[PDB]
Amino acid sequence: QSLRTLQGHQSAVTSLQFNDNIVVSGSDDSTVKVWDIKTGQSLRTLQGHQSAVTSLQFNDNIVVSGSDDSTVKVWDIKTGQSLRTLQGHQSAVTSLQFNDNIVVSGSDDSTVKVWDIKTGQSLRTLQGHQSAVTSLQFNDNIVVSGSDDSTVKVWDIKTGQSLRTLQGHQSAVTSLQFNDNIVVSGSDDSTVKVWDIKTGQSLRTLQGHQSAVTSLQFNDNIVVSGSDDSTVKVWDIKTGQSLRTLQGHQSAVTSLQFNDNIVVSGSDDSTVKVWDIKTGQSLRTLQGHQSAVTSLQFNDNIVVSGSDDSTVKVWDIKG
Repeated sequence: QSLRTLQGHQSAVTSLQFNDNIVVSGSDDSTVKVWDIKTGQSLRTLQGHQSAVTSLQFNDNIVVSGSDDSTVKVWDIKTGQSLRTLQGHQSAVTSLQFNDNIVVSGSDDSTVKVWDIKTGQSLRTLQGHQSAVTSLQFNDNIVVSGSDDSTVKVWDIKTGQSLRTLQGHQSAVTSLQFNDNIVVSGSDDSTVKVWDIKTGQSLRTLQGHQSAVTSLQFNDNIVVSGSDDSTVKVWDIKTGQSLRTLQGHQSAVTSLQFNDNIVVSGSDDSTVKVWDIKTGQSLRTLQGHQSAVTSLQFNDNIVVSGSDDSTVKVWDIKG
């Protein structure tokens, strides 16, 4: 069931992230909007971007967004003003992640750039990729980046060098997740690969998808991936076997998220689907979107989804 349909975005919503009392949405209208999830009304419209917003991340005080204008901006989430503009990328910024000290941005110019968040200076520039960087993730020591060059590269977050290059994918890498033990990468070649992060060798290749893999997520036991073949698949990470295939969507799966109990997926068929992961059976179909679903996020009881119809919708996860 839909509770609140947030409105005021004039173009497709690309990214979102919500807490207990606010939602932060990025869209193709070059604006970032802050809303009150309870009332469903807009508080602040963050302006300064000259093209579509591709990703975002916020904490209690700060919002960090990436846009198609090759800039990463840092916003005060309460006053609505822009604090820093980070300039160094020469093409669209596709992914971002930031902590207390630094921000890390991936771009179409095949470079990952590290910036000390309170300075705005370009600390490091990670060179090595031959095409657009699509996804990234870093911890205290290292950075793992995916790119259109069909390779996943590991870097040292402070030395600025490349540690390993994970090779085997025959098409662009779209998503990645990693721990100190392994990395998990999805690619356009319809395969998900599990690698040993320490040595950079391929531990397994998950096969079964008939088209590009768009999103993934894994815990200690399982990998959950969504593909362009309108299906979500469950895998066993150590075995490499296919566990369950979730079938209900009639178009490509774009975003997903899961826990020990359920799997919440978004697709281009304008529907968000909640499934019991143990069964592999659909529990609900969230309807109300008039166009493709681009991003989602859920907690214990509600789901927040963004769609191409320039709307952000809140859903009761099981009501």
